[PDB]
Amino acid sequence: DPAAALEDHKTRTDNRYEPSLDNLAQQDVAAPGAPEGVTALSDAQYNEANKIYFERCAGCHGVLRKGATGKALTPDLTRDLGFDYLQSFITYASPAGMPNWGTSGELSAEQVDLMANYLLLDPAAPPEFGMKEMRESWKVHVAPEDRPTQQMNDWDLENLFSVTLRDAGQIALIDGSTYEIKTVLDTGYAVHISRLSASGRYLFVIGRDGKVNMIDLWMKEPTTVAEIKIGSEARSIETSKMEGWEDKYAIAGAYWPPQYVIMDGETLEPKKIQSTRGMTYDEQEYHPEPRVAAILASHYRPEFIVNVKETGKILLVDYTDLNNLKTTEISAERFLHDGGLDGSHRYFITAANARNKLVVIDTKEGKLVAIEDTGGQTPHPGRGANFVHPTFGPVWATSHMGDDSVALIGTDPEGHPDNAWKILDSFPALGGGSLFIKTHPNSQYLYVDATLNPEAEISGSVAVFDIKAMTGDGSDPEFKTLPIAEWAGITEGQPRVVQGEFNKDGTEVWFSVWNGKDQESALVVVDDKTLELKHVIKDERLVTPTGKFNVYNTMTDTY
Amino acid sequence: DPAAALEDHKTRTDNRYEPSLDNLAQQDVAAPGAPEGVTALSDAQYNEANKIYFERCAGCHGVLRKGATGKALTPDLTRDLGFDYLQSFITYASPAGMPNWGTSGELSAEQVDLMANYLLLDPAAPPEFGMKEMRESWKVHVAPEDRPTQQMNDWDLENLFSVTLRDAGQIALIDGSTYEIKTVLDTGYAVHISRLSASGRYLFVIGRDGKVNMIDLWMKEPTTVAEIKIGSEARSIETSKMEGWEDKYAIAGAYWPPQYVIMDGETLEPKKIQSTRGMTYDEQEYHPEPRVAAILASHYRPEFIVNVKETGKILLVDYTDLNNLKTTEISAERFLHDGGLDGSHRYFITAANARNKLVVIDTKEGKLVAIEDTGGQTPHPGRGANFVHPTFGPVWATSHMGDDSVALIGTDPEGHPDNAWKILDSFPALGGGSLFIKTHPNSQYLYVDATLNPEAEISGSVAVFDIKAMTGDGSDPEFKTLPIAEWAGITEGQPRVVQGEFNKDGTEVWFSVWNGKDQESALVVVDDKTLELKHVIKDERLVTPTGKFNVYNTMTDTY
Ligand code: DHE
Ligand code: DHE
Ligand code: HEC
Ligand code: HEC
Repeated sequence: DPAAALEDHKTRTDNRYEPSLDNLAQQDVAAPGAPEGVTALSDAQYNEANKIYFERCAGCHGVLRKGATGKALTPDLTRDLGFDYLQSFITYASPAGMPNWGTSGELSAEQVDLMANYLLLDPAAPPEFGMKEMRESWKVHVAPEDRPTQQMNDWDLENLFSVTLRDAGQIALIDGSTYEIKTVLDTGYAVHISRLSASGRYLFVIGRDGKVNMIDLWMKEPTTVAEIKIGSEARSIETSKMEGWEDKYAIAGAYWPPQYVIMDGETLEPKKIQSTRGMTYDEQEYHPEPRVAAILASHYRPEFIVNVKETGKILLVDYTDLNNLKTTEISAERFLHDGGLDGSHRYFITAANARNKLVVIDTKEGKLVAIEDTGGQTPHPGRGANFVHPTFGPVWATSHMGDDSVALIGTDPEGHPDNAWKILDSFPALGGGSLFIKTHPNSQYLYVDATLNPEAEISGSVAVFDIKAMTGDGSDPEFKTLPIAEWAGITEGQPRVVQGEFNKDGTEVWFSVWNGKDQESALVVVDDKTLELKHVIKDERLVTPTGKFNVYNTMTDTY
Repeated sequence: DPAAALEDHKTRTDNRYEPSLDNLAQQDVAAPGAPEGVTALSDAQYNEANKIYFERCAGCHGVLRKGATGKALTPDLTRDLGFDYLQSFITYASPAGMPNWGTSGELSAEQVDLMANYLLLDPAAPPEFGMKEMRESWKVHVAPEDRPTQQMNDWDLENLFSVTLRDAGQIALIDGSTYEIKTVLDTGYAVHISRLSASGRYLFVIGRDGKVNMIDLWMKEPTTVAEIKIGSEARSIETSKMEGWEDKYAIAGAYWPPQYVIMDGETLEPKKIQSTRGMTYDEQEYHPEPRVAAILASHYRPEFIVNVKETGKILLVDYTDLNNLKTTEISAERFLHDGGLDGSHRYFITAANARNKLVVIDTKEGKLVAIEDTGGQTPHPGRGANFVHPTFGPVWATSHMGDDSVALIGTDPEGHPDNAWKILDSFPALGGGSLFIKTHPNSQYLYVDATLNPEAEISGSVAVFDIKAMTGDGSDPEFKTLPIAEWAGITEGQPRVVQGEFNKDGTEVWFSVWNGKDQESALVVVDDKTLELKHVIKDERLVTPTGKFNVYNTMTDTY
C-alpha cells in the first residue's frame, strides 16, 4: 500500500547522498504524447515534473527510470500500479538531499499529481555528449609552449590546499602554513573535487556540470590554462600516477551520459570516450545508466581504476595505447561508490555502499581479491584511512553514513595473512551520518566526522581515536570529541563539519565548517599533536567551503 | 527533394546485404502516444508499420532509427522533414533485400502512409534479453556424462558438410564422398552458419532468431544435445580455437540486443554477456545499436575476435577469466562485417565494407597493423581466400559486391615486407554482385561467384583463376567460366549460385544453386583437378540450400 512510503521515502542519515542531477534538470524537454488510458501533461507541466524528477528522484531511480538504489519506474510498471497508488505514495514526498543546497523532499498537492502523471508517461533519453560537443567546448587558454618552464611564483605549492567554494563555483588556493588565501579562482560551476597531476604542477577540478578546468600552479598568477566539458553531470576526475606517466593523462567520469573520458594531461584534448552502458555483474541484465563514481589511478600499472556504480564493475583501463584499448572489467559488487588504495598503494578498497560491502582489487594482478560486509550500514570512506593498528598490523578504515560504526579491514596479505581482507573490528564514533575518516602517517589519531547527523552538536563535531591506544581486544576504543563548529564561532544556522584533510607534514588537519550560501562558514585547523585549535579561517570570499585537498597528499595518495 | 529516393533507395548489387530483422518483427508492439502536432496510429496500424520497418528498413536505419548505413530517422529529424516529404520519398520504394526470400522494397499506398506516420512517432526500444531470459530458454537434451565417449556412427565426420536449408530452418548433413544426405535436422528458424568445435565433435548452428543448437556428431544419430536463445536477432557463432582450450567455449553474436555471449562449450550454459553499445571509433559518438557481425577465434591467444559493425571496433576477448574480463577494444573502421585469418592464422583481415577498406589485426600482439582501401566497391570476402601467389608471396583475396574486382593483399610482413598489407593486384572476375571467393591449400584454383549480379548468365556461373598461371606483370589474369546453374539442370526463376566450399582433401568444391522455397534447388560438386562437373545433389528436401561448411575446413580455419 502507499503507506509503505513511510519506510522507503523518508529521510535517513544514509539516503541523502544520491545524485541530484540539477544541471541536467536545466535542459528543457519535449512533452511526450500519451497512449490510450494515459493522460498527457502539457509542455509546462511535463518540464516542471521533469525538473523535479531530475533534481530529486533520478539519483535513486534513474533519468531513464530503470532503477538504481530505488526500483525501476518505467511506464509498464507504473501504469500497472495506477495513478491513485502513485498519487497516494508520492504525497509523502521523498528523501531529502544534502544539507545546505539539497531538496527538502516536500511536494505540494499540485506537484504530487504532476509526478504521478509524469511517471505514467514514456520518457526520452537526455542528449548524448560526444567528441564533437567536447571539442566544441575545448579551450586551451595558455598553450604548453607559452607556460613557464619552472615555478614563477614564490608559493609553497606542495603545502597548498585547494578548497571548493561550492555554490559560488570557485576554489580557493590557501597557504597550508600561513593560512593566507593566495587566490580565489572562478570555474563558473560548483566544483566537486580537486586532483593534482603526479608532479604536482597541474591542478584539475571537475564541476558537477561536467566542466573540467586545469590550472598551472607554476604561473606567476595561477589560472585556468585549459578547459573542456565532458558531459552534463559529472563528479570525478583523476590523473595518471604510474611512474613514467607523470602528467601524461587525466580522466573524468560522468553520471550523464554514462561514460568516462581520457584527456591529454597537458592540454585536456579529449582522446578517448568510453561508454559505461552495460550488464550488471550478478544478474547479468542490461543497465542503461551505469554511472561512473570514484576514479583512482594505479601505482603498479599504467592504468586508471574506474568504479561503475549500477553494474558493479571496476574497470582497470590501460592508458599506454588508446587505439588498441586494453581494459579489465572486474565483476565486483553493485553500488560501488568511493574508496582508496591501501598503504602500499597496491590494493584498491572500495565501498559498494548500498550493499554494505568493501570490495578489494589487487591492482598488480588486476583481479578481485575479496568482498566483505562491514557489519555497518552504508559505508562511505572517501579515500579511507590507512594506519598501522598496534595489534592487527596495516589496516584501512571506513566510517558509515547509516550508523556510527567505524570498520577496520586488514591490508597485509604478506605480513599478516590471517588478518588480510577480513573485518577486524567495528566500533562506534559520534553517530550516524559520517562521510569522512582521516589519518596521516605522522599522526597517532583517527578522525571521524558526522556531517549528516540530525543532531546539530554531533554534526558540528569530530571524533578522534588514539591509534596508539588501540588494542583490538573487542572493547570500544574511547574517542575525544572536538567541538569543531563551536571553535569556528558561528552564530547562525547549524553548520556541518565535513572532511578532514592534512597538510603536507601531517602535523595539522583541516575541517570545513559548512553553512549555506547566505550564512557564515569557516575552515578550522587543528594541531594534530595536541588536538587543540590551531587556527580559524574566515573570509568574505569563503562561501560554502566543502572539499579541501592538500597538493602533496593528493598527488601522492597519502591517506 | 523527395525525388532523391530514386538514387538513395535504388536497388544496387551492393546494398542488398543489410539486415532484415524479420524475427524481431514478429513481436507485437503497442502504439505510442502522439505529441501535439502529430497524428497517432492505432495499435493495429502501428504494429503493421513496425513489422514493415523491422523487415525492410531497420537494417539500414536501425530499429532505434539512429542510423547504420542509412542516416538517422529519429522523430526530431523526421518531424522537421514533415509528413509530405516522408510520404513522397517512401512512395519511390526502398532497396530490395536478398534474392529468393528478401523484400521487393515496394509498398502499397496504404503502407506508404503507415510508414510516413510511423517515422513521425517515438519508437520504443525492443526488449532486452539477459541472463534470466537465456537461462529460461536453456535446455540440455543430453548431459555430457550421458553422451558417447567415442564416435558411435561410421560417418567420415571430417569430410561431412553441414548445409543450410535456409527457409525451413533446417540443416542437411551430407557425406563428402558419397554425397548422400545423411540426415536433415530441424532447428526452427533459418540457420545462418554452422561452426565446429576445435575437436570436430560438436556442430554449432546459430538461427537468425538467436537460437543456438549444438549437435553431437559422435551419436549414432547426431542430434541437438543442447540449445539456448541468446537474443532476438543473431547471425554469428564461433568456438574456442586456442590450443588447450578445445571444446571449452562457444560465443554467439547478436544484432538485437547489441551483445555477444560466451557459453560453455559442452552444455551451452551462458557464462558472460557483453553489451556492444558504445562509441564510434572515429568521431567518437555514442551509437545505441552496434551490431555484432563476424566472430572468429584466435589461434595465438585464448581469445575470441568480435567485429562490432556500426562503431568500427574489433574486440579481442580473453576467455581465460570471465570474472576479471580482459579485452582489447581496437579502433578499426566503421561497417566491419566479415573476414578471415591469413594462412599463418595470425592476422585477422576484415572488410569494413561500406568504406571499401580491409582492416588487419595482429592477433598475437593484439593491435591493428593496417587499413587499406581495396580499390573496389564494397568488399565481401566471406572468410576470404589465402594462397601463396607465385610472385607476390602469401596473399589473401576478396571479391566485391559492388563491382567485378578481386583484390589481393600481401599477408607476410616478415617474409615479403614491402608487399605486406598492400593491395598487390586487382583484376576483374565475372561481374559485380560477388559474395564469396574460395581456394584450398591442395588446389591451384581460385573460385569467385557473382550471386547478386542482375544477369542470369553471370549469377548462375563462377569464375576460376589458375593461381599457378598468375604473374606479377600487372595484367589481368584470365579466368574460366563454369556454368554451375546450367550443370544443375534446373529451369526456375534464375537460381543463383553461391559460396564455394571444399571437401576435406581439397579435391572437390561445392556450390549452392539457390532457388526459392517453392522452386527447385541443387548443390553442384566440381572436380577441382579437371574443373568439370562431378555430381549434382538434388532432393525434394533440399530447399533453399545456401551456406555449406565442411567439418574439417571449418574446424581448422582452412581457407
Ligand atoms: C562520485 C562522487 C565522489 C567521488 C569522486 C572521486 O573520488 O573522483 C565524491 C566525492 C566527494 C568528496 C571527496 C573527498 C575526498 O577526500 O576524496 C567530497 C569532499 C565531496 C563532497 C560533497 N559531495 Fe560528493 N557527491 C556525489 C558524488 C561523489 N562525491 C553525489 O552524487 C552527491 C551525493 C550529490 C550530487 O549530486 O553532487 C554528492 C554530494 C556532495 C556534497 O554535498 C558535498 C558534501 C559537498 C560538495 O561540495 O558538494 N564529494
Ligand atoms: C553477420 C553475418 C555473417 C558472418 C557470420 C560469422 O562470421 O559468424 C554472415 C555470413 C554468411 C555466410 C558465411 C560464409 C562463410 O563461408 O563463412 C553465408 C554462407 C551467408 C549466407 C547468406 N547471408 Fe549472411 N547475412 C547477414 C549477416 C551475416 N552473414 C545479414 O544480415 C543478411 C544481409 C540479411 C539477414 O537478415 O540475414 C544476410 C543474408 C544472407 C543471405 O541471404 C545468404 C546469401 C543466404 C542465407 O542462408 O541467408 N552469410
Ligand atoms: C533514494 C534515496 C530515493 C529517492 C530520492 C526517491 N525514491 Fe522513490 N523509492 C525509493 C525506494 C527505496 C523505494 C522502494 C522500493 C525499492 O526500490 O526498494 C522507492 C519507491 C518509489 C515508488 C513506488 C514504486 C513501486 O511501488 O513499485 C515510487 C512511485 C517512487 N519511488 C517515486 C519517486 C519519486 C517521484 C521521487 C522523487 C520525488 C522518488 N521516488 C525519490 C528510493 C528513492
Ligand atoms: C539500405 C540499403 C536502405 C534501406 C533498406 C532503406 N533505406 Fe532509407 N535511406 C538509405 C540511404 C542511403 C538514404 C540516403 C541518406 C544517407 O543515409 O546517405 C536513405 C534515406 C531515407 C530517408 C530520407 C531521410 C532524409 O533525411 O532525407 C527516408 C525517409 C528513408 N530512407 C526511409 C526508409 C524507410 C522507411 C525504409 C524501409 C521501407 C528505408 N528507408 C530503407 C538507405 C536505406
